[PDB]
Amino acid sequence: MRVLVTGGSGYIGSHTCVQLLQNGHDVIILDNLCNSKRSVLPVIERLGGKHPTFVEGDIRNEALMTEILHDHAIDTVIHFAGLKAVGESVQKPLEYYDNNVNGTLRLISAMRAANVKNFIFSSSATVYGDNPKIPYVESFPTGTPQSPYGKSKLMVEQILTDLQKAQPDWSIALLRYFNPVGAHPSGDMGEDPQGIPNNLMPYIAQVAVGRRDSLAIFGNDYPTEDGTGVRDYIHVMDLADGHVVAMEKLANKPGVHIYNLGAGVGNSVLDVVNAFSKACGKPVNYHFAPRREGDLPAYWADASKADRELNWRVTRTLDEMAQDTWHWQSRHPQGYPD
Amino acid sequence: MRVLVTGGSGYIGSHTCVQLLQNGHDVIILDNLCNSKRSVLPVIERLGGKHPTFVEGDIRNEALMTEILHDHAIDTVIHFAGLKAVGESVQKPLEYYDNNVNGTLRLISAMRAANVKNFIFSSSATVYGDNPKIPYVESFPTGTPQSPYGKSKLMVEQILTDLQKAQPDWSIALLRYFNPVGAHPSGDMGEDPQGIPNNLMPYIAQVAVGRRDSLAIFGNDYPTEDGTGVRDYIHVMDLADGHVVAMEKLANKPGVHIYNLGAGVGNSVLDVVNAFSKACGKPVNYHFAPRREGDLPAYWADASKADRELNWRVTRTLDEMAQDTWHWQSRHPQGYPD
Ligand SMILES: NC(=O)c1ccc[n+]([C@@H]2O[C@H](COP(=O)([O-])OP(=O)(O)OC[C@H]3O[C@@H](n4cnc5c(N)ncnc54)[C@H](O)[C@@H]3O)[C@@H](O)[C@H]2O)c1
Ligand SMILES: NC(=O)c1ccc[n+]([C@@H]2O[C@H](COP(=O)([O-])OP(=O)(O)OC[C@H]3O[C@@H](n4cnc5c(N)ncnc54)[C@H](O)[C@@H]3O)[C@@H](O)[C@H]2O)c1
Ligand SMILES: O=c1ccn([C@@H]2O[C@H](COP(=O)(O)OP(=O)(O)O[C@H]3O[C@H](CO)[C@@H](O)[C@H](O)[C@H]3O)[C@@H](O)[C@H]2O)c(=O)[nH]1
Ligand SMILES: O=c1ccn([C@@H]2O[C@H](COP(=O)(O)OP(=O)(O)O[C@H]3O[C@H](CO)[C@@H](O)[C@H](O)[C@H]3O)[C@@H](O)[C@H]2O)c(=O)[nH]1
Ligand code: NA
Ligand code: NA
Ligand code: NA
Ligand code: NA
Repeated sequence: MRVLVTGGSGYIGSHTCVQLLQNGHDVIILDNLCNSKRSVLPVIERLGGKHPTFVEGDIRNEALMTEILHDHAIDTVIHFAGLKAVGESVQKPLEYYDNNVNGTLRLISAMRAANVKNFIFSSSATVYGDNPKIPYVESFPTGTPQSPYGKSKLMVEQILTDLQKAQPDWSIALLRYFNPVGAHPSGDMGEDPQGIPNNLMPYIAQVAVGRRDSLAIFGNDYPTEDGTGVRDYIHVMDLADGHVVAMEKLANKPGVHIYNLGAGVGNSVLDVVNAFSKACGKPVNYHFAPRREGDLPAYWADASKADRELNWRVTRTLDEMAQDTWHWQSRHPQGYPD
Repeated sequence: MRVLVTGGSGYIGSHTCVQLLQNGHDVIILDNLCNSKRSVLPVIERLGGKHPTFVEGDIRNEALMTEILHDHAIDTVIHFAGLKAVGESVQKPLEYYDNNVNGTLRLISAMRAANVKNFIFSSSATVYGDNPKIPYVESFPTGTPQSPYGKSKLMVEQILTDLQKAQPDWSIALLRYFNPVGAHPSGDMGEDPQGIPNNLMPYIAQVAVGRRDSLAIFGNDYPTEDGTGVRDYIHVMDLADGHVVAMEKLANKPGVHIYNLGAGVGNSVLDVVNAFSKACGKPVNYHFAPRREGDLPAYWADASKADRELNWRVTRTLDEMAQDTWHWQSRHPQGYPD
């Protein structure tokens, strides 16, 4: 199929593009480069074994989106583009609602214009809000996210749902991601955050590579087995694969197809640290700090639906997530070149 | 004060502009004329007794908004502009989210740019969602509106709230309107819907003026005293006054000030019909029809907070709402001239 991958040069998109090309699809990447570098492009093609077309531009540019869509005869759109720094979203809400809410709106408006009706959206478990019932299941009603980032994702799912209702021939997948980690097994592609990483895995990796002193473990008094926060970590390669399958199986299948994408099991902060210490061959330095504002104690996905419906399930393990991350971090300490 | 009134030439905005000018404020109206006519301008000035500046343009045009804001040294913004046809919103969701959500976002983004930090938003009781507890009170958590229109209003309240949190010097009023009806006592200004009116009052008025056959009463089996739907009708002049007071008292008062604007009492469909039959001097023709999709049986506002805090309460009665509407309808059967 002909697919437009917005945010295609970012973390999850890059890996998804590789898997897409491996499957022989024709890939067009659209990215504004606010959080990625052109240097990843050659890696995508090399690892993907096929050339992906790249377009530098913004999802907020409806006219350009429409043109791309038509120019490349796109059949389906995978939308990863947007802003995702939780804390920053609290400090700069407008930028979040603009890039995520208006950004998606401009893109689907362009799709309508170009007669494109297959869409895949990067959603998040954050949409469940403060749900005491865990694991989270697609049948649960959504809750109220506590950050502008979380809210923006829920708002987009609602807009997409209403759109599908009004244009019933559309096929829209709402893919609720849990906690993406890991890197391509080659060690030549991975997450390349700029500045202080907000997520656990990259933070740990930077401590291990010798850039940072100690990992601050936010809270050790949660009601969990070890007192640290529990999450559902999912290898970016499994996530990528899920996207290819969802795209292939849902294209032209009318409806709003919601699926949680996670491993279906929880791991604590210590579990992650331990796996990384093991991967890197040295104990990762860490200390206990106060709870981070807005953090829930524990949650993970119920991924039965995706298994059942798409025959998709994770295959990489926690150790692999850690190992692949270290291999990338270690082979490319400065990330992608400028 | 210097105030920009978006949607200023529409129903509620026109009446609010008249009251604002009467109070000696400097008014700049911004409207795209998608649902109003330039012909109202002269009426505003005449009844307001002062000239309001008019700018034809769209809230979605951030660059233009910023310019206006600066050019006119605006101190506060009253935002009435947007789309409000409930049923149409279901059929055309994107236009609703674009005009309302992105539309407001562009406007407050322009405000940030121009250093304007006092805002008044036209919200709605729809934000309470399906709340069994009536009357509705500002302290109730919001629910989930069932139309793209309702959702768009709730989304904007959330974006505004987050913005205020990030820029704490802002004063933002979330004015939750109930069911606006009535017309300026002069009979020379009022609601001028194009095509089939969606609301009860104008529909009744058109039946009475001889344009329509019979009023279809949507449902007669609700759990209400007479079986018909119950709402909180509020005279547009009282609404207008509430806006002037809110603007005057809340300007430069940091916070998100939420107030329900209603009469605090409920009236059934039959109650309204009866009042109009009385006003127009002939029995209004009507029949019973099935319930209209998405309609709640009964709700009204708890307006104690606005009374307490702003010393504001309604003063016009149901009969006046009916009479003023008939006077306008009757004096200007073709509405505002082309
Ligand atoms: N990584 C996670 O932990 C996490 C979990 C839940 C959801 N998500 C979502 O998945 C998507 C991918 O996340 P990621 O980790 O790959 O992040 P990322 O930052 O690596 O990828 C986002 C890409 O979007 C591009 N972009 C941003 N705004 C744009 C705009 N307006 N126009 C065009 N391009 C734009 C960026 O330059 C970047 O390459 C995002 O929507 C994110 O919110 C990720
Ligand atoms: N009338 C009601 O029953 C009701 C109840 C709840 C909330 N509201 C809200 O109050 C506000 C005023 O409603 P109203 O009855 O006066 O409606 P209205 O249609 O008479 O007024 C809206 C005005 O906005 C202008 N407009 C629309 N989109 C615009 C855009 N993108 N840029 C610039 N101008 C634009 C229209 O041309 C119109 O003059 C709206 O936000 C509406 O949703 C009204
Ligand atoms: O330096 C750090 C970073 C994280 N943590 C803890 O590690 C866990 C994971 O934190 P983090 O990696 O920041 O991810 P989450 O806060 O769970 O959020 C991720 O996963 C969500 C869905 O589960 C998405 O909404 C977000 O976009 C994505 O950042 C939590 O218990 C954190 O308290 C630490 O203790 N120290
Ligand atoms: O032809 C008609 C029109 C209305 N009704 C009934 O009259 C009542 C009022 O209906 P309507 O005038 O359409 O207003 P609402 O549906 O209550 O909605 C108005 O008030 C809401 C807040 O209370 C706002 O969200 C909306 O923008 C605004 O249109 C309801 O019981 C309707 O079923 C009829 O029976 N026949
Ligand atoms: Na802040
Ligand atoms: Na670098
Ligand atoms: Na429809
Ligand atoms: Na007319």
